Amino acid sequence: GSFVEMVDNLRGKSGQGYYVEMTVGSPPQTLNILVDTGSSNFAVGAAPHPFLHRYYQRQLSSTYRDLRKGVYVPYTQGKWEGELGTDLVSIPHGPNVTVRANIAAITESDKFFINGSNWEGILGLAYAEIARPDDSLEPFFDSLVKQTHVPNLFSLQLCGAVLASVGGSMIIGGIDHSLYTGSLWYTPIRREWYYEVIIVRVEINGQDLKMDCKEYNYDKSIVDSGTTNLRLPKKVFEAAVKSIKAASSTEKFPDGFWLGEQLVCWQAGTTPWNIFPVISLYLMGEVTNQSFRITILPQQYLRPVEDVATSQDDCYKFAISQSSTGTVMGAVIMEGFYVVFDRARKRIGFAVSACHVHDEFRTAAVEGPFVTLDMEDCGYN
Ligand SMILES: CC(F)(F)[C@H]1OC(N)=N[C@](C)(c2cc(NC(=O)c3cnc(OCF)cn3)ccc2F)[C@H]1F
Repeated sequence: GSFVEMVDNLRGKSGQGYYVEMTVGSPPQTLNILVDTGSSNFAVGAAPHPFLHRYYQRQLSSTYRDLRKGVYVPYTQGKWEGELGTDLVSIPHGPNVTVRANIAAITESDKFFINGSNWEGILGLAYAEIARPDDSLEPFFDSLVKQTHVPNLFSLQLCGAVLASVGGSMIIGGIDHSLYTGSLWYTPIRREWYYEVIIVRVEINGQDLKMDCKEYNYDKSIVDSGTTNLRLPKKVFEAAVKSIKAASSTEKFPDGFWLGEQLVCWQAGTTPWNIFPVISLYLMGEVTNQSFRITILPQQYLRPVEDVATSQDDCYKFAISQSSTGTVMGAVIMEGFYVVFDRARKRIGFAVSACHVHDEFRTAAVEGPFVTLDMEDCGYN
C-alpha cells in the first residue's frame, strides 16, 4: 500500500509518452523505456540510430544469450526489426530484483523512435497472445512474476501538464494509496491479449449518446498507455463530436479542428474550458448488471501543443479521434486516473488520480454503482 521507492519513477515530455529507467545486461546498461500497456515485446534500440541518446550494446554484456531468431514488426505508421535474445533486466526505481527477460535488440526501424525524445526502447506490458513473433515469446512482466515473488499486478499514474515535462508512477507488484482519491472501481479484463475492457454507455455532459453499446467496442476497447488519444470507432466518434459541438455552441471552430487536421489557439491563459463538456465512459462492473462511470475533462482531451514556432498564442489539439481498431483509452483517459492492472484477478481498477489536471469548477470522476442491463451484448464477437 506504500511503495515510496517507486513513486515518481516516470518521466516524459508532452506527446512523447512516459518512460521508466531500466537496466539491461551485466554490467548494467541504463536505458529509458516507454511504458506501453498496448503491446507485449520488450524491444530496445541496439544500434546507433542518430535520434538515440543510447542503446543496448550486447557485446558488453556477459549475461547476454542469443536466441538466433529475428523479428519484423510493422505498424500502421512505422516499423522495427530486431534480433531476439535474453539478458538480465532490472528496474532501479522498481522492485529490488533481477530477472532474465526476452529482449528484442532493435537493429533497424522507421517512424518508431521520436526525434527529440529521451527514450530508447519500449516495455510491452500486455499479454503473450500479441507478442511478436508469436505467443511463445514470454513478455517481461510474465517473466518477472514467474521468477520472483513480485505480486501479479502493476499500477500506473500518468501525470500530464520547450516541451513541458510530464511524470508519474509505475508501481510494480502493488498499489500506492497516496496516488488516488476516493475508491478504486474495477472492470473485468475481457480477454488477456490487449488489456481489453467493455464500454457499456457513453455520455457527453451527462447526455447519453443512445447508441447500440456494441458500437462502443467495435471491434475491441483497450487501455493503452502507449497511445496519446482517446480513440473511438468511426460511428461513435461522429456521434460524440456532434454532441461535443452542440455542447460547446458558445464558440464556433473549423471542421478541421474536430478532425485533428488543424490546431486551435487562444490568447495567453484564456482557455474557455467551461464551454467544453465532460465525457463519461461507463465500464462493465464486477457484478451482474452493475457498472461504474469514469469522467474526463477538456483538460484531458484538449492537449497543449507547445512546439508551434509560427504562433505566439496557446495552441491545442483535439485529442479525440476516429479509429478502425476499436476504442483506445490512451493518455487522454489515463491522465485522469490512477489505473490498476490487476492481472492476478483479471481486472482493471480506476480511481481519481491525485495528480490529474482540473479547475475549480470540475474534477475528473469515478462513480458508481449504476444499474446497466445487457452489458455482455456490448462485447463484440
Ligand atoms: C499500435 C500503435 F499505435 F502503432 C502503437 O501503440 C502502442 N501502444 N505501442 C507502440 C509499440 C508504440 C507506441 C508509441 N507511443 C508513443 O510514442 C506515445 C506518445 N505519447 C503518449 O502519451 C502522451 F504522452 C503515449 N505514447 C510509439 C511508437 C510505437 F511503436 C505501437 F504499437
